[PDB]
Amino acid sequence: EDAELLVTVRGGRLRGIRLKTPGGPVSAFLGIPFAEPPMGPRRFLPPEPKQPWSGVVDATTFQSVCYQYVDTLYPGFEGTEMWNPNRELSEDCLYLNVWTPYPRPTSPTPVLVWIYGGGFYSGASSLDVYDGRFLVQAERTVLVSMNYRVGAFGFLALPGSREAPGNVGLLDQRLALQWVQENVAAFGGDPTSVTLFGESAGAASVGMHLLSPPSRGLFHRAVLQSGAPNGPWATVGMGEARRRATQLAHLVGCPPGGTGGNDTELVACLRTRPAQVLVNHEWHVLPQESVFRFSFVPVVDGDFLSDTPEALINAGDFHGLQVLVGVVKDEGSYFLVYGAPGFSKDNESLISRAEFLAGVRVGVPQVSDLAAEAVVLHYTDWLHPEDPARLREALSDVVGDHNVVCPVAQLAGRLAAQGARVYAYVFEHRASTLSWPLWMGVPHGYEIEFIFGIPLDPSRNYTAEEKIFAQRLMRYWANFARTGDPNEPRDPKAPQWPPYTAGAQQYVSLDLRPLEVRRGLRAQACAFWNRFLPKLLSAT
Amino acid sequence: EDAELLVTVRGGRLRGIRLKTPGGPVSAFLGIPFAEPPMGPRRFLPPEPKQPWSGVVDATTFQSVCYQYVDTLYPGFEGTEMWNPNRELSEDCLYLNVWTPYPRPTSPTPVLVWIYGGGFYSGASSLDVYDGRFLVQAERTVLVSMNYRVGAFGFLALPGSREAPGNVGLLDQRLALQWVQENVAAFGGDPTSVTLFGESAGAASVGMHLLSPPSRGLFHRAVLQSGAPNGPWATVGMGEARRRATQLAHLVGCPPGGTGGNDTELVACLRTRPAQVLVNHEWHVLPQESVFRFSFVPVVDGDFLSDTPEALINAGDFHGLQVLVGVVKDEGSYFLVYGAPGFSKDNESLISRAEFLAGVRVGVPQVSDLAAEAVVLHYTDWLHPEDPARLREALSDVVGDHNVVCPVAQLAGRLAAQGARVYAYVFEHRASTLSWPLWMGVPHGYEIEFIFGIPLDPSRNYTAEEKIFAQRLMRYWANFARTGDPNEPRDPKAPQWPPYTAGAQQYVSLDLRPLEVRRGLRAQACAFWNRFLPKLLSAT
Ligand SMILES: O=C(/C=N/O)NCCCN1CCC[C@H](CCNC(=O)/C=N/O)C1
Ligand SMILES: O=C(/C=N/O)NCCCN1CCC[C@H](CCNC(=O)/C=N/O)C1
Repeated sequence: EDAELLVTVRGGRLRGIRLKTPGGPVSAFLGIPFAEPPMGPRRFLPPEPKQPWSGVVDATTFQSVCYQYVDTLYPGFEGTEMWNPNRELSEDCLYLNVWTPYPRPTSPTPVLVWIYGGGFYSGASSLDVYDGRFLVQAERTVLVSMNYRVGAFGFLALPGSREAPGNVGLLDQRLALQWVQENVAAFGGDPTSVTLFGESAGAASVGMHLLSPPSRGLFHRAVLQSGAPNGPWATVGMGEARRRATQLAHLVGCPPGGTGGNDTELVACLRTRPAQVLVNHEWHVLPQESVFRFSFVPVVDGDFLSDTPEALINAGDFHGLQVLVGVVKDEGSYFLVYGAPGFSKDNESLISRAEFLAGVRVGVPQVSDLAAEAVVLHYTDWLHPEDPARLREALSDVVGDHNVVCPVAQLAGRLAAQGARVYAYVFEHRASTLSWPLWMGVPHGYEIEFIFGIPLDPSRNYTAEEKIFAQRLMRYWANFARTGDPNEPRDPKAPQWPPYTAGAQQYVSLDLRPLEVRRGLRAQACAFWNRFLPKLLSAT
Repeated sequence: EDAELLVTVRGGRLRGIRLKTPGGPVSAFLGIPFAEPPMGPRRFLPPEPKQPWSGVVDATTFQSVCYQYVDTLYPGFEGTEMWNPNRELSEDCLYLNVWTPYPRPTSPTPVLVWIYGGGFYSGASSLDVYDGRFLVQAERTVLVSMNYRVGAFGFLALPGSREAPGNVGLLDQRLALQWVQENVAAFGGDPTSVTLFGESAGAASVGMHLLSPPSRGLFHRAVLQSGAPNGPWATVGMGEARRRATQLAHLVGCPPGGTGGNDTELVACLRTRPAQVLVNHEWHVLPQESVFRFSFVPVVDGDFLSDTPEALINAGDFHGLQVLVGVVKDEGSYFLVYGAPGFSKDNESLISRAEFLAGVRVGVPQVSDLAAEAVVLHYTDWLHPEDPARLREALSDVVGDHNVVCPVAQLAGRLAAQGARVYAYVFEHRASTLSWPLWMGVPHGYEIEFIFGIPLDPSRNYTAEEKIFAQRLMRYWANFARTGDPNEPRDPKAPQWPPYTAGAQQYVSLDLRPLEVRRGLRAQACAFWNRFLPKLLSAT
């Protein structure tokens, strides 16, 4: 029996587990309940705090994954199945995990809180690439990661009603942040040095917590990897969220024809359906004809968000806030095999021009035909307008710029010019173990394994360069967690990472080569999306 | 007695003059009347052929310049006054000039026919930079240049009427071409090998002869330098030409206060006014403030042009036609000192972004606010959106591409893809004796002095390399006159000039360095003007 694997929190006592690392052990507390299981009549409702428990809750294993769609596009394929649930599904899923070094930190230590992505319809804290044992061992920090309700169970919204207010999946993350405020000290973690970091929808969640006052008091720094709240995929209007919710009810037989009708009989009917039935009809309510659109996302109800994320970013004071932000080199390549014609991970996806013009309508949905022409103009090399290899990478940029890179640069510039110290990066190393095809370059999501030190796992066939490279990135993230500056507070030998400003727009390239400063997060392409495209669609 | 300077033509006898070049003499016949003076009741009417004359018409000096506006922006400045009239103004101006080598060619020789530019409101064949004395000596060709009516006298149009049909200045050029068919043999020139070459509005004139069936039978090859018939300034609608003609009549007091204003009494009132009075109100016919918009241009009437130049180029077969087109490196810089805010030839024109925004409306007139913002999008470096030097060259490209480079590249593409062998160039040498400021680069029109071999004039301070460079250019132009191919037929040793195709889009840079092949006549920028902007203006 180790005295360090025993911890008492406000709810009760826990028994953790000792994880091994090629550089020393780590104490892990996997599966801590932080809310009452949102089951039965509590479905679609905001979370309630987990009531205290007698005895010693076992905290040696990941708990269940929240009910979610399982990707079946490429069965057996590692590149897709690494994001699928690796524990069984359940609505009883509101559990968080806490890693802490060995020996336990004696003085208060900075805390990193991870928020998984997955388009607000999937994801789990238990995925092998979110293993925090390597980041906690090498940098002596405290890492926390929670599970939040995805899909309809987390974001079905009948706005105005109290049976389904929406954004309850965001409140789940908030409750885990409130839990960290009250209990991370028991693990050696400093509740006054909390750094949120998430990827994709997780990064969009981090941004929505920057713009929600009740969440701002629970953390002090932010890291948004390949995502932002102002993206065209991360929010939905009240009327549209109502239309999608009523559609889901109809697809599962609600209301029982004919009874109606009001929001209180609809949610009551939805609460009687098995969870898998609700998931079986999730991709069945939206326009049905576009990659990158997710059915149940955060709604702008006026509650969690007083206004749209774009408005709150513009009219917001960000002094005293430090933000690390960045993207990958090829954000859109992995999304093109999910509907874009001519694309297939098992060939070269050398699309024709007809497929390119059709792929733009799928990558950029709900736009006028005139607006589609402007995208084709901006993204065509008119010296080689029919080269398949160039058309493939253009559509990869069309989708990458519209969904990730330009919503991120817009946010980053607006933050720096309004008081926030901002640092920017672009991940430009393709893992030597990557299972996706070569033409996808560095796809969306494949920087996470390096931020979490996964190359240090001796069972994985990573190179010596990637091992040293992962240690560099872990120091960048941890230094930003400790000081708010990814540069070491003393080392002048390592190249300097200059802050990102709305004018200079400086960022660094993260790869095996030393740091290199560059200007412009695709400045030309993003001027089309952020500046010109709204002016057109105003004049339909 | 030198019987060389004595030539008889179908109309009578002429006596010429011997001009000296550093490499030999040349026989010149300057001032040959090819039409009855279009004065009195013949003003605004199509030209009548010159009736035969008794005696020996003197042909040793240039005749009068057609009545035209005189540029007074920079008095005494070489850069502007080199294009101003250098003979007395008169409506008696329909005269042409013929240079021929000494000794006179015995076998038929190919002939170049020059059509001067000047926005259809100015220009004259007598300008020093159009001196054919060097092109004829060095290449043993026949050069012919005529005068045509400009301004209201050449292009005032009350369409459909008999008194002012319009395009009579283009008919003046046609008449000089029919005269070349009937009399060029007398000078040693082959009427079955005549190649038109013009610049700016002259280049647009050459193109309008390709698209007019009666003119097409009078020449075999075409050269268009920095101008094309499909430009936004080269033509005007039928109803707008009527509006401009009636406005000019009002400004000079026509019709008198109390009489009707039908077409036959309007022109009768215009014919009684002194020519200088019509010229003094030519620019008040456009109340709009805009660089590059000229008051009286060729009208699309159905007579000289059965449809618009853009329509005829699209539906035309050009097999058996050799074309040589090209532009200068900085087409629009010469015109920004003519109304663009913040621009002055005597400072650096480091304009502010406000001035760049205002200048776009003046360089691209008659476009919606939504269309101007698209131009600002395409032509702004968004990493340096306020750098004055970059904004200056941006506006220089905006104006140069909209008015010259893209209408030409559009024409060059449709020609090659429909039968015509096309060669393309970009003039990139700035004259060592150029008087315009350094920041204008190679302005519009400053390749002409090298095509005409003016650097060989011993009275000028050109460099030795410009002498050799001018000789090389004259060889290209004459070869294309003989062969239809600017490359020397007896030499694979020199760098080769590949044709211009609608796909490869190859051109060469003409400068002191040897030939260099490049691809794309500013293809990215021209896709905005030729492809997207019509789609934008169609949806209003
Ligand atoms: O990454 C992303 C999206 N980016 O946009 N993943 C989306 C996963 C796919 N999804 C949407 C497309 C439709 C599909 C359901 C089809 N399933 C069947 O069984 C059909 N039988 O006809 C679920
Ligand atoms: O090359 C180009 C075209 N670029 O578009 N030249 C344009 C010809 C110049 N023109 C501009 C507008 C009219 C103005 C006449 C005013 N003259 C006065 O004396 C007024 N006193 O109030 C001179």
